[PDB]
Amino acid sequence: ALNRIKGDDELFVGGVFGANRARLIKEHRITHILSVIDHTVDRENEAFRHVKHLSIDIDDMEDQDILIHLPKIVRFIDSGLRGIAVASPGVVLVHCAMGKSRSVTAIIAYLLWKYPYRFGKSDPNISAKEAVSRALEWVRETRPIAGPNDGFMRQLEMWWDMGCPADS
Repeated sequence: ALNRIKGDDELFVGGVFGANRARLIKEHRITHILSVIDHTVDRENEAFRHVKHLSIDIDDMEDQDILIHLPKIVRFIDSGLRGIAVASPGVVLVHCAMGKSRSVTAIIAYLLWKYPYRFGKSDPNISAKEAVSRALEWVRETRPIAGPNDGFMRQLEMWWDMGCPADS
């Protein structure tokens, strides 16, 4: 499945077999796909012909640098949701292979950047580890297999402690 993240955003997460299923793209009216994995959409299929696509080539390994990508990732998700000429808010799918580690890390980076007070921005003994954990448990409410690898978890803590700097 492609699961919808809890909250007010039309934001979805899943793995590669779901992200390739035209039927699911159409069911959820997905307009934007962020592949946190090397990926090419099938533009010969009407369901994908006009989707806005970004692919980042990264593996699901603890030594992979995903922090470097998080500003671009967050800007892609936010601009696809807000639709920025009249704005046309979109529906964003973030996927990887399993919908477990790479894509979930990207979603958590966006959630920490957009909703810092939800994840503790000032209980003053809020640690980065606790903020990231709360965002992971938020994702797990609709994507229970979610679980970034240990290196991605560390980098999400770096992201939080850097103040989630998504500006270009």
